[PDB]
This record gives sequence, structure tokens and C-alpha cells, in this order.
Amino acid sequence: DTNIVTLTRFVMEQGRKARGTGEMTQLLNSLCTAVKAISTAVRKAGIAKLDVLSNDLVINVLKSSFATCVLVTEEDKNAIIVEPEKRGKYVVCFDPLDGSSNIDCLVSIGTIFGIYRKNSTDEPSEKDALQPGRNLVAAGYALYGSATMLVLAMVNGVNCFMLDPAIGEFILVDRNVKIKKKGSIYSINEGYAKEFDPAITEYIQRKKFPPDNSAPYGARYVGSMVADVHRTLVYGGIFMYPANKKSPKGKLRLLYECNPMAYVMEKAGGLATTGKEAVLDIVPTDIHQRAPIILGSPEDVTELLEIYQKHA
Amino acid sequence: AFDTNIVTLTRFVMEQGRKARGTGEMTQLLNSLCTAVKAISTAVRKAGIAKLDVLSNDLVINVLKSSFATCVLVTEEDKNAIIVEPEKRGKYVVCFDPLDGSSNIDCLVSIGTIFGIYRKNSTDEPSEKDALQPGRNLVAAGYALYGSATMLVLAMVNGVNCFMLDPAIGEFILVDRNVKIKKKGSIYSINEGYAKEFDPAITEYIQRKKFPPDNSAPYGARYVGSMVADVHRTLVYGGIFMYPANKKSPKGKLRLLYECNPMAYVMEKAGGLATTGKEAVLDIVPTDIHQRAPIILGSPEDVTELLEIYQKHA
Amino acid sequence: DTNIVTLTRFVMEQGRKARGTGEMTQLLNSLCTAVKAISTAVRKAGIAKLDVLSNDLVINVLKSSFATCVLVTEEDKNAIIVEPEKRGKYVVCFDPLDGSSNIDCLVSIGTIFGIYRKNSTDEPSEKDALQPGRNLVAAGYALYGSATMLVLAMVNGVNCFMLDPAIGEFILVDRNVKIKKKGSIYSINEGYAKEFDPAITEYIQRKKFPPDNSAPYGARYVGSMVADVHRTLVYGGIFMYPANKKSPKGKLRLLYECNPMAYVMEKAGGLATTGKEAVLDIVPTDIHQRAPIILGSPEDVTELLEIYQKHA
Amino acid sequence: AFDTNIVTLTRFVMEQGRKARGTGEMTQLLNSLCTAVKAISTAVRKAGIAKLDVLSNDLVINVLKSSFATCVLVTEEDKNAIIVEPEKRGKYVVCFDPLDGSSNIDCLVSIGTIFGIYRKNSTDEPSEKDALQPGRNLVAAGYALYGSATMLVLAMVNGVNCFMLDPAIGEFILVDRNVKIKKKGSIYSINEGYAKEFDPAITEYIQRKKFPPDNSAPYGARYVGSMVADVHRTLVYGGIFMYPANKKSPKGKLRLLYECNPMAYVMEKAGGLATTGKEAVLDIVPTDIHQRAPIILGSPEDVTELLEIYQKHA
Ligand SMILES: O=P(O)(O)OC[C@@H]1O[C@H](COP(=O)(O)O)[C@@H](O)[C@@H]1O
Ligand SMILES: O=P(O)(O)OC[C@@H]1O[C@H](COP(=O)(O)O)[C@@H](O)[C@@H]1O
Ligand SMILES: O=P(O)(O)OC[C@@H]1O[C@H](COP(=O)(O)O)[C@@H](O)[C@@H]1O
Ligand SMILES: O=P(O)(O)OC[C@@H]1O[C@H](COP(=O)(O)O)[C@@H](O)[C@@H]1O
Ligand SMILES: [Mg+2]
Ligand SMILES: [Mg+2]
Ligand SMILES: [Mg+2]
Ligand SMILES: [Mg+2]
Repeated sequence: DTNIVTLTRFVMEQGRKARGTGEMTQLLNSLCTAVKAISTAVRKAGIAKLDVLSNDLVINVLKSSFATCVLVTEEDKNAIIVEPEKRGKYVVCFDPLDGSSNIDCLVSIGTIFGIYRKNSTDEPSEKDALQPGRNLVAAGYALYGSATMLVLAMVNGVNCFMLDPAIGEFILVDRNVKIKKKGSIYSINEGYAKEFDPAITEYIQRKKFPPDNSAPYGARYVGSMVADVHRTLVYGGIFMYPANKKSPKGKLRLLYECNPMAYVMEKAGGLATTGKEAVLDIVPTDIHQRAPIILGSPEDVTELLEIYQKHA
Repeated sequence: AFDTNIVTLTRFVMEQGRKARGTGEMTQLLNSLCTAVKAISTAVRKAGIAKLDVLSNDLVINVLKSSFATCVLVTEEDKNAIIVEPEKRGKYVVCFDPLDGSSNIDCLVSIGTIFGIYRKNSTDEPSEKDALQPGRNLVAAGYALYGSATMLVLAMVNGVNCFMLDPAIGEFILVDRNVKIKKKGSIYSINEGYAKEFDPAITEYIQRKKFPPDNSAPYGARYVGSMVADVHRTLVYGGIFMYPANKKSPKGKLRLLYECNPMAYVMEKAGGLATTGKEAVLDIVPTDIHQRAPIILGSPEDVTELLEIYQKHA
Repeated sequence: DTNIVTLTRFVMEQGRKARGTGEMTQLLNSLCTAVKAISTAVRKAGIAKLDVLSNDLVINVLKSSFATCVLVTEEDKNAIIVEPEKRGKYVVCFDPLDGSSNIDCLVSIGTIFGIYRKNSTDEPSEKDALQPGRNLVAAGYALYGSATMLVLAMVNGVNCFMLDPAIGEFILVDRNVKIKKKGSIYSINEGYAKEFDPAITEYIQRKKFPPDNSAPYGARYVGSMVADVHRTLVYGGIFMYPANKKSPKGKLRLLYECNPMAYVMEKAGGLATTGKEAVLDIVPTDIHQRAPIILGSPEDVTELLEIYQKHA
Repeated sequence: AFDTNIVTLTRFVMEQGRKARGTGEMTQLLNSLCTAVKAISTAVRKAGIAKLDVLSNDLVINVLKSSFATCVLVTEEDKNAIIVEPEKRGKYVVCFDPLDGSSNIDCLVSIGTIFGIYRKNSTDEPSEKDALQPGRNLVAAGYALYGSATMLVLAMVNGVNCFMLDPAIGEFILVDRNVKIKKKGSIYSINEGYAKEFDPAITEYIQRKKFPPDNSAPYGARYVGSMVADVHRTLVYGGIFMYPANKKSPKGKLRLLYECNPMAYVMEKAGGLATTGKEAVLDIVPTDIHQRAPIILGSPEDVTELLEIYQKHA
């Protein structure tokens, strides 16, 4: 296409409307180099650990962007502070490859990222990262499956870009993704059925055997959060990884799995809660803390929230 | 970097047929299918920037006819069997589903091409009767998975070998030789949204997986919603995949000739079982080319565990 | 490679040292999208004019960069003035695909570009483009052959970047290309032998039948300027498209063939002359004017210049 | 977009051999060479980010042996002919230059793989004598050009057909069928740096091209410096390519079996001539596998014009 709207062109025209300095546009450009290199890695991870390579890649592209200052990783015990010479205004919380272990089974996987603005005047620190997802200025994920898709939520909307592997560019294919109000699928690991707390268990039963003599929901569960959430966004439904006695505080980490997705969901008109509060309004105390998460089409998450407080 | 001794699928099937006194035909047929799979991998990968199953159908059909190795072809997109024109005939029957789950591309779930090849057992004019052979008589069967990578998994008389598309040279490269499934698995795959209508055998097996009597950890649940996806997962990691019958689909959903039987043959050659609940899928005699069948496949002990539950429920 | 120096990372670190605004870095990034799309086009221009597509591509990526204001093309009669809303500080003179007609024969071909800074305060105009190549702030070419190579000359040096088609990125492979002083090849279309002016003709004879009983020069001539010049830069030699009675003012255009190459050559320690003056010191009056050009390793161009004024 | 009726090289050679009662061998051999060409195209394209001719040699040799279609192989990188082991033998002789002009990669000039395939004419044990056949006895011959695109040009008994690598599906696609060269050309290709030592026949032809007696426009000069480059140019656009002898290379530079003869056979099947100046290259009897020969090929009238100059100079 002769005037292809690339992710660069898209982000660039939006930063220009803020009368900014281009650090966002630098950032997402670097992150895109990481994403292409990792898609290429996963498309041949078989012909002859991987998440370590993936991680050193994302840190390097992000430091060299001259746009970050604190970086928090799935893979790193502490926050990494960008050297003064390369420091810039943003904080990035990211998981470089959620569920790497799934590549043997060829399950679609992805990089999840969340970006905050450091607001304080003192030295870069983990505190800058300990912010509520409600204050993210941008977020999204790149999914490596049949095709590589980068979905990006900013103040203006949720947009989806596809990698064109010929020209090595992410091209804009869906503008202002809005989720369906009510959907027909429920995504959850039912093999934890005995560990679930009452509200979930009533809702599972309500969807399988619908009290209103309507259609039972379809069950789906890829087993990798990006695959499941992306399907929930494009098709509608509910996705849950609730607390259970094995994972009492949930399992997905708040700063780099839950808050990114929750932000993408809510920006598309979806909702995202823990059962007791909005995921995005949780204030983190540890950069690696977990959350219960339930997200998806609005009426569905709500139906569940009623069962939660018709049980409180 | 740049390997000199590359084992491509063509080189490996060639080293099979040659020692068994091949004719050059299996390889002609298979190299044709590989072009079709490459061509479908790419369009799927650019799907959203560019029906795809109709085009796939036409493609798979044209590359197959041109192999000079086919005579009858069955497709899920074609009512009647296609009999290849005389000039291009050869001895095999290829039953195939060109693009499994094509509904799911929008949500970027891995989908696949499934195929079964029979050898014609008659001195006659090709007709769809030649396709109506049971699973046990398959010469080769396999699938192509369009996922984070493109995997072709061929199962033929000695075993199952996985291949992966090297997108640089455009070749399927041998990555796993002589595969064998785990014996006992830890994953069960079934659409529990249909839970209100399952037969009581299934209903107990699922609850046994969830709430184990003998205080084991429950089995995990996984269900991508694309048969190829869930089968490959079942083959590499083990477990059990169940698409049993429910009254709303009274004799199952999955079609016997080009979906159930290819998977059943790939499973059994890896040491798994594939049954409908009553009999081995591979011994059902096909009566209509688009006939349907319930299928349960997976790790031998898990299949068997569900069978004992079926036996005590009859 | 986990910390790949991409053309973006290279240009970005250099603009940062000027305390600039990033328009250069925007520019070369957009130009790179054009170059990848055209390499992809040429790598299948056969499976089933092209230079028209190539041109609309380069103009579009360049306007959307918010970094240009006058664009001069091989293919356009007049200079194109960037709309106010997308205007920026640079001028780009470019040939989107020198020798397109050579793709039938599979001769390596390329995009040549030259960038000036508009220095005046008045409205953008062709005058801003009518500058001497000596004042280019950057220049180079992308070559589409066996591999796609972008060679870029800036105030700091000549560097060569190769496109890695897996990750869709130009990677830095040669830093500070310096040309050889004296080389062993002479590149010229000898089928014009009767049309050549005396100095050339003495020099051709001196290289074939060397008076010092030394080795005769090897002749080479691909027939596409980028192929020939790139070889001259990497291997050393002399390349000439002199004036001849068919082409009395030369044939290559000054603003988008000769001045870019001349600038790349001189920045690598090469020289580039018309026989009477340095190509880069010529002051253009028409944006589509031609020049005689003779460029290559220094001692060789000089040897020829002595024959020119041992004939003046 | 996404074509359903893709004519790949495998499909086209298959439609040749089948009507002529093939054995499945030419196609086995050729599909092997295509993998080698794909693998060499990519490494060349990433050459500067990554000897390449040694690896190419090994690659071409392993893919060829595995075709079950070869018995003797001659390479410019190997002194003696390689005789394929018994298990993998078949009827053909492939003489090949794995990476012509590999010196030139640094300067990013298009280079190529050249190959000739003979059919063994003896009931004997394979030996390099089987390779010492003259050009006229070639069954198929061609080249692969690694340029702005990857072009494979196969010449076989009926004509020459160009194919182009579609980097998406990784297949060589038929783009020009039944090629024929122009009869009179306008380009002569020769390294005039060697001008001090050419034989007087050449010296007049070049001056006739430059300074035409009959007041035509002079011929243009073009010389890439890679034989494949200049040959393909000569085939598609016409003209004459001359690598004659000079005393400093007294019997020419280009080796007869795997460079001169493949080009000579591709030229003649397109209606061009290839001579040394005295005789047609295709009738010289090879005596050493690495023997050399002068070659002049190109458009029939231009070749002939230089020959009349050779006849009146003897
Ligand atoms: O191992 P990661 O990188 O944390 O990702 C795995 C995650 O963990 C979930 C699977 O957990 P269960 O098997 O407990 O459902 C996936 O859906 C998520 O991607
Ligand atoms: O209809 P298709 O193209 O066969 O794809 C969907 C199929 O239907 C199954 C899932 O259906 P449910 O939603 O009934 O589980 C998949 O395993 C199969 O691929
Ligand atoms: O047609 P373009 O795009 O101007 O490019 C052709 C140029 O013209 C030269 C060829 O001219 P001659 O055949 O006169 O040497 C090439 O070297 C140059 O690339
Ligand atoms: O030595 P190679 O690998 O055969 O490559 C260079 C060869 O040598 C010829 C050019 O040599 P000159 O410099 O003598 O013209 C080319 O046509 C041939 O490819
Ligand atoms: Mg994770
Ligand atoms: Mg199907
Ligand atoms: Mg030009
Ligand atoms: Mg050679």
C-alpha cells in the first residue's frame, strides 16, 4: 500500500498533538524493534532460556531510546534504572514473553507492556513504578501467533496493528476497537474447580446450565493470557483467573500483566475487576504483586459482580 | 550459521520410499502439499492486511492434481469426491480439510490443514467408493498448524515426525523424529459449555479429573477451540482431547474422513488411542464421505480410564 | 544480535549531539520505510510504471515525516512543496529508482537522495533546492541487489547499513568507510569511444596500455550508477560518465545523482569532478540540470585531471 | 492476491517428464538443487551481517547426493569428480559451479550457481570419464542468479524457462516461458582492460562495434564482471558476451564443463551461438574435468559477425 499508516506514523501524529518531545514516539519505535526480533525468534524456536534473550533485547532497545528511566521486568528482581546519559521521562513495566513454556505446544504467546510517566523530581526509583494502572499513559501487548499483532491503547483509544513481515513494519488495521457489551464465551481453567470461591462457581454453573433457558456459553481457554485476552477483546466474553487456594492473591502480576490488559479492556468499554475492586485503582506496594483478574464484555463482568455481592 | 546438511521433508520421505521400493509418488504428492501449506501459511499471516478457506480449497486441489499422484480427493468444502482427470491420475486418495476452524482467524487462533491419504484398493474407475475405506488402511496422514510457527506433522507407518517451516529457505525442516506421546497426561480438553448435554460417562470423567477421588492434583483444563491446536498440544504434552457426542450434535461434530481419522492415525502411530467411546475410530467403515464421528484421543491411560467409565455405563 | 545498532539508533545518537529537534531522525526513518517497501517490490518485480509507485511512496513517507518542506524528484517536473501542516526544515532531492529499465536484465539498481536545510525565512520554494552540493547536511543511496544496502554520508563519515529482512531493520555493518587511494578498475561506457573528448581518451589508453609497463586496469561497467559507484567506493577505482557529443552537459543530474554521490565520495576521501570543477561546488540554476562526473579513488581522478589540464 | 494456480518449477518439470515418460528422477534432482539455491540466496542476502562458496559446495553436494538421482558430480571446488555412494546413485552427472564470482559479494554484484547435467552413457562403474562428455549430450543445464531478485533459468531440450523465487512461499515461479534471444543485439560485453593482448579478430570486432564503418550508432558497452550477470543480460536483452583468450590466460579463463558448457547450452536452446572462435563450444571433447575454453556467446548475428572476422584472420 503506497501510504501505509505505520505504527510510527500513527504514534508520531498523536504525540505532535500534545506538543511533546517525541520520547513516546522514540519509545514505541524501539519497542517495535524488539517485538519484530522476538516474532522472528519464536517463528523458528524449534529449528536447531528464550525469554532471557527476549528480555535483554527489550531492555537494550528501551535504554537506547533515551525515553525511559525506570524499567520493571517479569524477569528482573529489582527495577532497572536507566543511566543518566540515556534517561528520559517514562517508566516501563513489561513481561517480555508471557508463558514462554507454551512454545513447545505452539500456543500463541506475547509481550505485555505498561508505561507510566515519572511525575516526581527526585532520583528515579521503584516508587515511580508503584503507581495505579489508572495513571498509565499507554499500554498494550504484542501477540505472536498466526500473525504478529501489536494492540495499543493510549488516551485516544485502542488500536490494532499487524506486522507486515515483507516490509518489516506494523500496519494499522483496526481503529477504535470497542468490545461487545455481552458475549458468548467464558474463559477459565476449570481444572481448578474445587479451589474456586463461591461467586465464580455460581457464575460457571449459570453459564453452563443457563437459568433463563437460553444458550449455554462456549468455554475457551488457550492457557496463555495474551491469546485469551485478545480473543475476549475481539470477540467479547469474559476471561477470568480468579483467586483460588493455590493462588490466593491471584497469579497474574499487577504491574505487568493485569494493569496493561485492564487498561486495554476499559479503554475499549470493557471492565476489569478483582471481584472486590477495579484492577486499575489498586495501588501497588510491590512491583511483583499479583491480582485476581476478571475482564471481558461489560454485562458479563457485571453479572459476575452481582453474584459476588449477592455473596458478600 | 547456514547449515549444510539440511534434512527437509522431501529428503526424509525420499529416504523412506527408496528403502521400501518407492515409485516416486508419495514424495510427488507430499511435496505438492507442502507448496499449498506454504502458500496458506503466508496469507493467514497477512490475513488482516489483505473466503480464505475457499481459496485454500482451490489451491490444495490444484497442487494435488498436479502431483500426478492422486485419483480421488475428498474435501470438507466439497459435497462429492473430486476425481482427478485421467492424464494426471495416480494411485492415492487424499481426503483433506483445507482450513480447519477458519472462523477463528479473526481472533488469531492457530488453525490448520488436515489430510489423509489412502491407497486405492481396486482395479476400477475412480469413484468416491475408493475414499470409503476405514482408517486402518491409511498410508500416511497428518496436519499443518499455522501458529506462532508453521509446523507440519506427518505420520506414516513407522511413526510421526514433526517439521517446521524455515521461512528463510522456505523448507520444512525435520525437528522431532519418531514422536511418542506421554502415557499418562495432566490436561483434558473439552468444551464444558456443552456441559448440560454430555453423556453420563463423560460427566463422571470430567468430575474425576476435577475432583480426583484418589487425592491427586486435578487435571488442568485447556481448550483452544481449533481441533489442530488442541491435538498438537495433546501430542506433545500429553493429555486427552474429547469431542464426544452431545444430543444437540447427536453423532458428534467432527467429520470422520478428513478430520477424525487423520488425527486418529497420527495419535495411534504415536502410541495414543482414538475411539468414539464404543470403538476405535480407525475401524469404523465410512459410508458417506462427509460422515461424522465422536472422537476421544490422547494418552493411552487417559483414553482407557474414560473407556472403563464407558463400559460400566452401558 | 541482542543490541543491534539500527539506522534509527545510529541517526538518533548523532542528532542528539547537535541538540536538535529530531526531524533528521524522523526523515531517515520514513525514508527507510520507503526503501524496504521498494526492495520488496523489486525482489518480485517479475512475478505476475514501477518507478511511479516508488516515487509516490517516497513522497508520502517524506511528507508525513513533518521534517521536509521542498521535495525535488527525478520523476517530477516541478518541486513539490510540503503543506504547512506537515512542513519541516529539510529539502530532499532524490531519484526514487535510478535506472528502473534495468530490472528486466536484473542489474542492481537504487534510490539516491540528498538533503539540504532550508536556510531562508521566506516561503518554501525551488530556490532553497538550488544550493551547491557542498552544503548538503546528509546524503547517500540505497542499493537493491543481492542484498539491500543503505550507505549514508553525514558530517561525521560514510557508514553502510544492510537490511536484515527477517527483522525489517537496517543494521550497521561498515563504520567510516574510507576509499583506497589508488585502485585498479576504470568504469566507463566505452561504446561512446568516438564521442569522448581528448583527456578521457588519453587516460583510457594509459590504463589499457600502461606506459610504466605496469598492470593494465580492469574494466567494469554495470550500467546503473549506484552499482558502479558502490563498487568504486568499496573496492577503489575511477568511475566516469563524461560529457560526450550525445550528452554534452553530461547525463546524470546534478541535484539528485551527481551531488549525492560526489558528497559520499569526498566524505570517504575520494574526489569528484567534472573535469573543469568540483561537482559539489557547482551552483545549480535548474533543479534538473546535468553534470559531467568523474569520481573514484583520489590518485586516479587526479591522474585524469592532470591529462585534462595537460590538454587545456 | 494469493494465486491458486501457481506454476512452480516442480510442477512444470513434472509436466515435461510425465509426457516424455519420466522416471521421477529429473524432478528429484532438480527439486534438490532448488533447496540449495534457496539456502544460498538467503546467506548471500545476509552475507555482510553473518568461505560462502565452500559452504555452498558442501550444501550443493549434500542436497544432490540425497536426490537419489546422481552418480558423478564435478565442482570447480573439487579436483576429482565425486562419485556418489551406491545406496544413493541414479543416472545423472551434475557438473556445477556453486558460487560463481564469490569475490564480488563485497561489492554486491550479482553472482550465481551454474550447473550442467549429463545422463551417464555406459553400463559401468561411475568414474570421471562419465563426466567427460561434450556439451551436445547435456540433458538439462542452467543457472541461478542472486541479484535484486533470485532468478533460476532452466534450459532443457525444448527451450529455456525463467523462474523467480517468490520469497513468501519459497518457490520458484515460472515467469517467462520458451525464451528466444534477439537476433541482432546492441551490447558487447568484454573486459577491455585486457586490450593489450587480445587476438586481432577481437580487436577489429570491438573497434567495429565502437566505430561502425556502416555509420550505425555504436554498440553500448556493459561488463558486470560476473559471468552469470553478463550472460542473463545477454539472454534477455541480446548482444554478445566475449571472454576470448588473451596470451596471459592462453586457452581462456572460463572452465569448460561447468561454466562454458552450461552457458553454451542455455544460449543455443534460446537461438544464440556459443563458440570458442574456432568451433562450437558444445562439440569440444572434455579431456580434463577442470579443462578451460574461450567462449563467445550471444545473438546469432553478432556471433556470426565475429566469426567472419575470425575466418578472415586465420
Ligand atoms: O508463565 P507466564 O509467562 O507467567 O505466563 C503464563 C500465564 O499463566 C497462565 C496459565 O496458568 P494456568 O495453567 O494456572 O491457568 C497463562 O494464561 C498466562 O500466560
Ligand atoms: O468449523 P471448523 O472450521 O471445523 O472449526 C471449528 C471446529 O469446531 C471445534 C470447536 O467447536 P466448539 O465451539 O463446539 O467447541 C474446533 O475444534 C473445530 O475446528
Ligand atoms: O534511467 P536512470 O534512472 O536515469 O538511470 C540510468 C543511468 O544511466 C546510466 C546508463 O547510461 P549509459 O547506458 O549511457 O552508460 C546508468 O549508469 C545510470 O543509472
Ligand atoms: O573467479 P569466479 O568465481 O569464476 O568469478 C570471477 C570470474 O571472472 C570473470 C571476470 O574476470 P575479469 O576481471 O578477468 O573480467 C567473471 O565473469 C567470472 O565470474
Ligand atoms: Mg507472565
Ligand atoms: Mg474442519
Ligand atoms: Mg536517474
Ligand atoms: Mg566460476
